[PDB]
Amino acid sequence: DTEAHVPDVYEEVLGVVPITTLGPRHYCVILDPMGPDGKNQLGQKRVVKGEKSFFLQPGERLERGIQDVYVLSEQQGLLLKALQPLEEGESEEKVSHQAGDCWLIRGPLEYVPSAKVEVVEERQAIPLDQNEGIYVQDVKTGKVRAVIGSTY
Amino acid sequence: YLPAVFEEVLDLVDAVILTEKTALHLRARQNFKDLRGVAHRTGEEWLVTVQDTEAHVPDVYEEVLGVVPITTLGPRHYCVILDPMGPDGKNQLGQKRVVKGEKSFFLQPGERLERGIQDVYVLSEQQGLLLKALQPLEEGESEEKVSHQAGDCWLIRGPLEYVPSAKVEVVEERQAIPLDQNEGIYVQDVKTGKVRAVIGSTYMLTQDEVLWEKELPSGVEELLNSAPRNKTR
Repeated sequence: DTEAHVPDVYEEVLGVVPITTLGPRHYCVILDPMGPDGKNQLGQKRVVKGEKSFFLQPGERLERGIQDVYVLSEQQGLLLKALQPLEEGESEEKVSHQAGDCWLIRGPLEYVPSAKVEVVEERQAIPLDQNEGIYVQDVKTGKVRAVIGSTY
Repeated sequence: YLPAVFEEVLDLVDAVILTEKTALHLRARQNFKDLRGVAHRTGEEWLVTVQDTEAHVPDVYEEVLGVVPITTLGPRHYCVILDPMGPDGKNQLGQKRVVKGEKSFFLQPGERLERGIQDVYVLSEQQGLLLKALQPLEEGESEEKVSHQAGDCWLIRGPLEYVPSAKVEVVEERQAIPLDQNEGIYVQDVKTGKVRAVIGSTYMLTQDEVLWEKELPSGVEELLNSAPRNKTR
C-alpha cells in the first residue's frame, strides 16, 4: 500500500511487526485469526504451513511460535488424539477420526497437527528378530499378544 | 557548481564503488525514478550492480543500507537461500531454494543463506547418504525418478554426487562395512525386524537396517581360544 507511511494525525502507531515467515519445514498456529470478514475470530486457531510468510495481523498471535514440522521415519510415529471429531478431510487418509480416538500415524510421511488433533507421544519403533518379541498388551481389548518375528 | 541564492550546500556525496565483486544494497526513502529509469517505491530494497551502473551515486531518494559481496558457489558447492524472491520480485519468505552448479549471485535484499556455502555431498562406492524426505513428492528431484513420500528413509548409495534439495534432509553417513566369506554383520531389518546375518560379500546397511546385538550364554571365552568381541558382526 505505502512503503513509507507518515503517521497520520488520525492514527496512533501501536508498533511495527516483523514478518513471520514459515520455512519449507515449518508450521505456526495463529491464535485468534480473522476470517474473510476482517474480524478477529478469537479462540480459534489456524495452522499455517507450506513456505508461507505473512504478517501477524492485529489481534492475531502465535500459539507457541514457529516450532518445527513433525518429521517421522519408518521407525517413527505420531500417536495422535483427536481433540475435535470429524477428521474426515484433514489428511490423505480420508478416515473420519472421531473426538479423541487415539490413532497412530506411521510411515514415510510428514505431519502437520491440525487445530483439531493433538500429539501425545513419539512411539519409537522396537527392533525384533525371530524368536524375539515384545509383550504387547492391546489395551483396547486387553489381549496380550507377545508379537515376535519381524520388528514390531 | 556555483550555488544559487537558495541552495544550501550539504556534504559532497561520492559515488559508491561497484565492482562485480560487490553490489550496493539500498532502500529507497520515497517514490522516484532512478537514473536507469525504474520506478521505485517508498522502501523497496533492490540491488544495483555493474550491469546497471558501475559507479552509483547515492541518490537523495535512496538510503544506502550496505554493500553485499558476491556469493559465489564453486564447482563443488551448494547454498540454501532462505527467503528468495520468485519471478514477481517479491520475497517468498519461509521457502528455501538450493542453488548449485558453479553459480555466482548476489544475496538479494531479504535473502539469506541457511548455513552458508558449506560443501557438496560426495559419496564413494563405500559411502552413502541416509536421507529422510521431510516433504513428500520427490518424483523429479533426481535421476532416480522414484517418488519418495514424506519421511520415508531411503539410502542413496553408489558413484554419484548429491545435493540435498529443500524437501530432503540428511540423517547419517552410513559408511560401508567390509565383509569376506564366512564373515558378516548381524543386520536387523528394522522395517521388518528380521535379522538376516548377511555374510559373504561386503554389506552396508540399507535404509532400514541396524546392527543387531548377538548375546552368548557365557560361552565366549571357550570359543575365542582381553579385547572384547565385536558382538554385532
